[PDB]
Amino acid sequence: EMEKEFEQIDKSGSWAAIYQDIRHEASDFPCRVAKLPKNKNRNRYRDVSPFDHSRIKLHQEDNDYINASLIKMEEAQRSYILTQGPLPNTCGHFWEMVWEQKSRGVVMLNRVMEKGSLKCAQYWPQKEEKEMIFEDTNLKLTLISEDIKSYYTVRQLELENLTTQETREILHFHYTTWPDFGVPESPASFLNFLFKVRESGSLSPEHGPVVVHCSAGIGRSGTFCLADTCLLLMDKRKDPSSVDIKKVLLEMRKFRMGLIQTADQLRFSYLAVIEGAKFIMGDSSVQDQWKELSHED
Ligand SMILES: O=C(CCc1cccc(NS(=O)(=O)O)c1)NCc1cccc(NS(=O)(=O)O)c1
Ligand SMILES: [Cl-]
Ligand SMILES: [Cl-]
Ligand SMILES: [Cl-]
Ligand SMILES: [Cl-]
Ligand SMILES: [Mg+2]
Repeated sequence: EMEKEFEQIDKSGSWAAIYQDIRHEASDFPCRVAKLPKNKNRNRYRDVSPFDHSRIKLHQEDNDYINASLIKMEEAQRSYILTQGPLPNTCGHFWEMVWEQKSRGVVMLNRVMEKGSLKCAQYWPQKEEKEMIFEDTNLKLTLISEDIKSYYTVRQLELENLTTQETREILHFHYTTWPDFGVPESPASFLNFLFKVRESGSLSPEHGPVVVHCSAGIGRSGTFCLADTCLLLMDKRKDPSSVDIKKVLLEMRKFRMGLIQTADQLRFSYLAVIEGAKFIMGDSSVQDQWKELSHED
């Protein structure tokens, strides 16, 4: 049971060894397509590839490759698309994938610049009046509005398929203060944000899978999806004790490599799940408290 386990791990100081066990148990499947010569410039990181079996295929034509994985959580009945931050030559692909997969929401857990380097292209317009056209994929993207909070921004985007002129609203949930290889500032600030995504309807099974990305699409993104799926599983069962967190992370790792990149990101996942369980089990008021504690204003 997760809170008993948390305490024994903390008491014994053994997060490093627990996280290592995950690494040695994790699935290893091939990534032959990601490693083809023609795709080298579609990958941000040499050592971070989608498995072939779970990769998202673009419905082009010339080259169907994007560095993106469908994490299909069968028992939880929720799917997510995890991807790297788009590169200067893959921003059209990224929006093509959102359109073809019918996603309603994009969760971004990194900043464009982190520690002096460019970890993600500027793939969305910053000003209403300066829309983006992806000529390769025939898509147009316009900023509709934004709601800037102290550590995250929500944007309403309109994505238009220029071939059909159909338009869709995409909500962009941008967490701007989660350091790379780090953890959010508190369970509260993390959960206040996750529940904003949830409240938007972006995670509805009536939409395609939510797109989640950081820079590589594995550390911060795996921590976010792990916490959400564990909360979903105890919610479906109304039974916090039924959730095995490390088993859940190993199931997710069948779909994309490297999910959760440090032992402290694992520890933080336990914290966010233990805390979020209070809301799932019917203490509605904790949501207001997370909002206060997060200092979003
Ligand atoms: O090469 C890296 C860093 C990848 C990377 C590079 C840059 C940023 C981020 N962070 S993210 O944006 O939070 O994902 C992550 N890590 C080693 C690595 C890669 C792919 C898989 C594993 N497997 S693991 O079992 O050791 O976790 C380990
Ligand atoms: Cl940014
Ligand atoms: Cl910087
Ligand atoms: Cl970039
Ligand atoms: Cl950072
Ligand atoms: Mg203006």
